[PDB]
Amino acid sequence: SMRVKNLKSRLRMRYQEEEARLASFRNWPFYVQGISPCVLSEAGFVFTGKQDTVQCFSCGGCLGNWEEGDDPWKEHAKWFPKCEFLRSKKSSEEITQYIQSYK
Ligand SMILES: [Zn+2]
Repeated sequence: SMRVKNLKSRLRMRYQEEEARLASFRNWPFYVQGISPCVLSEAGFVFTGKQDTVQCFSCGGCLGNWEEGDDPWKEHAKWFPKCEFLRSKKSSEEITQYIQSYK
């Protein structure tokens, strides 16, 4: 995917939840049906309605020209490393931990 700058659209707290983000993809175009809206939205992205351009609900990063085989989370991390949503996902503070012992 490619970073989009100077995109002349804005997202009309609305997109904090997965369901709202997924719903944005009602008009996701035919030529990108292979990059799942379900993965895109999980990865924080909202469809802007312009081309195949999606925008992160948290960092405002925009990506378009999605290509076969692109991983939305990896594209997110590569392009927008200071995103607070990604950093929250990298946090191990709130997560259930399984501990191995061979003692
Ligand atoms: Zn982001």
